[PDB]
Amino acid sequence: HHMKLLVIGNGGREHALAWKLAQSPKVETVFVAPGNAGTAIESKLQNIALTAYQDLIEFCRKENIVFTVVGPEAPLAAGIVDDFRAAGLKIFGPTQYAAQLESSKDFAKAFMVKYNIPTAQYQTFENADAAHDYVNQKGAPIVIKAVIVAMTLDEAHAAIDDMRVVIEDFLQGEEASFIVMVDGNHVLPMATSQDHKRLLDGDKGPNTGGMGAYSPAPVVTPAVYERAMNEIILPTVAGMKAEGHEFTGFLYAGLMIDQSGAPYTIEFNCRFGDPETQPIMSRLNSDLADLVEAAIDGRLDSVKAEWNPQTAVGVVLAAQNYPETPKKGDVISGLDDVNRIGKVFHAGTTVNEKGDVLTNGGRILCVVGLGDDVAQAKAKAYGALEKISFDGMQYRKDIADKAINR
Ligand code: NA
Repeated sequence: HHMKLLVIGNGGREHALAWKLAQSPKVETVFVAPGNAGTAIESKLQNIALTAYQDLIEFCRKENIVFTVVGPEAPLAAGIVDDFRAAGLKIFGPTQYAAQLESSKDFAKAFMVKYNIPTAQYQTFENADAAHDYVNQKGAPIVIKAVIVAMTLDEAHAAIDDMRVVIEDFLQGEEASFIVMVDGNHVLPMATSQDHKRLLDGDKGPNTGGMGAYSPAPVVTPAVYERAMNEIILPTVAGMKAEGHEFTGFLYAGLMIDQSGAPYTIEFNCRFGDPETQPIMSRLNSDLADLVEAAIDGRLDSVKAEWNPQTAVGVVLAAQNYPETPKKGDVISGLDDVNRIGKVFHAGTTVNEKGDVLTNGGRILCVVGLGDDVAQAKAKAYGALEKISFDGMQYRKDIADKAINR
């Protein structure tokens, strides 16, 4: 009762995590370091401007913080979890070593090859000699990156000559994000979701961190769920344990599901947790604070997650020129009248002295609507987004259409 918690980061995923933690009747305050304009506005959320880990450790001691949750990759790769734990504090997130699973594609591919985790065949190349030899051995389609998706050997050999080259198998099918909580040994899967990482309607334009996601993702049938757990998630958790560096925290698995229902791992990476986390948290009925505490305690097998059966659709509003260097500093209008239509999660927003909310990053907002089916959830999300405006804003109008047409 009256617990105080700490969330590290400033993105839309962190807004959603802090907001959901604050729903617990047992939580009084969730501090967010540094937070954004959305977390400043939320009830029970308090932004704190601390960044140094020893400062955050003393803050936890000063305020009697029960536990800390870490969102983004950078503090994880810097060892925030190691530091907190050496200071005796409770924290949900991977150690610096275990975070390599999400922060180094070399470490992850090598790990996955070792533990026989399905993923794209992958090899890096010195000079064109063995590179052309490899492409001739593997055949097309195949991906050449230094990013050409080569449909023929001619395209692959051409891409090699033009361009250290990275040659990766092309994964066919449909993308899904498979997010799980891990306590080092046990797993508690979050609801499935599907992101839209291309910038523009019709999956055109450049790649992005994700322009909108919905949950559940029907491409992940019970059969696909079982395969993903059996072939990817459970062996990865067991493998990190067997390597002597258990993974703790949210594991963000990007999957490509082929036409046979076979899941292949794209990578484990933050880009499969935002904006995926937002609609997922909008569906979680359970007390997230209790789930996180059980995970920190190594007892995730003692708790369960229960979900609103309604679908949640989240639509990202982004700034002009994203995913390139974004236009910054534009006043955002209309945040006050969304009311019961939906929920607005902030990512790149800040407030100025006069109190206006300003764009302050690439992705600005994620607007989440709930519905009894995916069609209704999509209508709710766009209905809630309708009166938000800022100059140069961009968003896709086709979020979740792959689940509606079908
Ligand atoms: Na994403």
